[PDB]
Amino acid sequence: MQFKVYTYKRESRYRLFVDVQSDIIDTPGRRMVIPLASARSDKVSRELYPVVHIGDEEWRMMTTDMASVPVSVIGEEVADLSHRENDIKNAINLMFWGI
Amino acid sequence: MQFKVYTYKRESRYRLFVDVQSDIIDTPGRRMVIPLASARSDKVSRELYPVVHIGDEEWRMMTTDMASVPVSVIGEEVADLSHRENDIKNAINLMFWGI
Ligand SMILES: [Cl-]
Ligand SMILES: [Cl-]
Ligand SMILES: [Cl-]
Ligand SMILES: [Cl-]
Repeated sequence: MQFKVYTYKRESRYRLFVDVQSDIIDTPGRRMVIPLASARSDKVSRELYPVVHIGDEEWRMMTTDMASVPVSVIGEEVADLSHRENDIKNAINLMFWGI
Repeated sequence: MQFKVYTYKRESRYRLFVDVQSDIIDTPGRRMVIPLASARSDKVSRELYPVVHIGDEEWRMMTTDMASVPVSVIGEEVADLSHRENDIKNAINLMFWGI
């Protein structure tokens, strides 16, 4: 579901992803997601890589590592980032349409 | 480069991808791309999966298989789809923001 955060059931580069696909766009067995990296370089653009807060820690939304995942790898839902829809939307639009 | 079509140097599900990343968005060593599938089911949405023409054949832009690729896998440039920027933009925006 769009803006919900999930763990990977199978080991990936990162440990969390946010679903960014529209809830009325149907891809049977898959969803478009952006991985979240532990925020641990400060000067990297916050416009393209928003900082979000999950499990009492900072994470960078790795916008340029966007990829589809099969539902078979989608594990527990850990959080909802719908309150950050404005920065998520700004980041996604910047990556394709910037300047 | 945005809207340019390339072959994969290493075997992938598909054989072509279109660069969809802005030319002023810098991801050292990588680019955001959408694979092209040989068009060979007709009733699949042309709004979400545009039909394009390369090497005298029809291809579907596999919008929901969007992923980053390392420059190391980017082979020969085979075509330019900049003339289809309107349908490509419509498809990408539909996948995130549809309804
Ligand atoms: Cl991490
Ligand atoms: Cl947050
Ligand atoms: Cl194919
Ligand atoms: Cl075309």
